[PDB]
Amino acid sequence: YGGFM
Repeated sequence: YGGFM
């Protein structure tokens, strides 16, 4: 997902 990237 793009929450930690």
